[PDB]
Amino acid sequence: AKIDNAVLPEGSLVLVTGANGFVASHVVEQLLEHGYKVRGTARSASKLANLQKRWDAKYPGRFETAVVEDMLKQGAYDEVIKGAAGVAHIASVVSFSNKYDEVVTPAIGGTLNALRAAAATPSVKRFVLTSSTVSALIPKPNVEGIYLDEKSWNLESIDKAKTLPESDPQKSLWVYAASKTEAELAAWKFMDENKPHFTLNAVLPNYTIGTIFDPETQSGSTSGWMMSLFNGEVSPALALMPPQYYVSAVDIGLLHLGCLVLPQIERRRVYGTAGTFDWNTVLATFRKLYPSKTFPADFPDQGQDLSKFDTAPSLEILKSLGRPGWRSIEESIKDLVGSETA
Repeated sequence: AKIDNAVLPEGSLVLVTGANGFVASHVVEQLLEHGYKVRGTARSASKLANLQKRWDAKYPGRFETAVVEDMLKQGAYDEVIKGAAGVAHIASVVSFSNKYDEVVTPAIGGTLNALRAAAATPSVKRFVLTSSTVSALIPKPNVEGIYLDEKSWNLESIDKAKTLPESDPQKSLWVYAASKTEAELAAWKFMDENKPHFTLNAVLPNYTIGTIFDPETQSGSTSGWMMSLFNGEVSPALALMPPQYYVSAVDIGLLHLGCLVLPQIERRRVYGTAGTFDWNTVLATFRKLYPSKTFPADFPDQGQDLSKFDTAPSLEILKSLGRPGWRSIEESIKDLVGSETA
């Protein structure tokens, strides 16, 4: 169809774990938009109710809600994975407690549980793991000489996550980074050791900006935090996030799609890093979109992100899907907050 030489046949079924998540929901949307059928999991059917309603209207009978209360439970995917040709593991365990083993173990556990299910299911030919740029690094403002490629790993997060005192403002951020790093490392290790009959690719988004399909339940996401600033809320947790790269939710969805169906994309770590930003460039965009609205004044200078990412596979995917280039930050933020128009 739209995609020539697609590895997964038209209308193929794709299992998307944690489909009620912000990023996940865009992955689902892009799949449905491209004619693929989707079975999305959530810890409860109710958690997917609003989105199910949305997708039933836009793509009648293309999305199916599947319940998986414990993504760590042995045999958790035995039923929902049946007949799936592709799998997008986007589900993540809910735990923000600074206990290392308590956070890292489940992260690795959930990832391997999904991979083992896929390995045990012959119909699965493609698997895309939703990782994060934190598996490569935690942003370092004004620091020169940082180039991240597919061989870049956040090895420092492992030590820091367990040595830094609880008083370090970024403690929880390092634990999270360690969890994503170890989890992705475990995924590639599984592929090398077991050599399953499917191809693995990982998408590493930085700060995803886009339309929040279900504000009621997706406001804790990156875009949710940005929306809070739009609404005038300034929180310390916000001033914790340093300058880094944004990526359109639309593009992240396209990146996952590419990893699932493009033949020339195999064993890649696809960076979702469109361009740099800081809270002031965000506020500037808000003011431009809504000139009549009152917004918080600029934050103190937070420096800027001088790091660079090897986005080759990312650009390759976007072009192959007929949507070359990264959607701009203005258009991405417009997707999130809209604009003063009528």
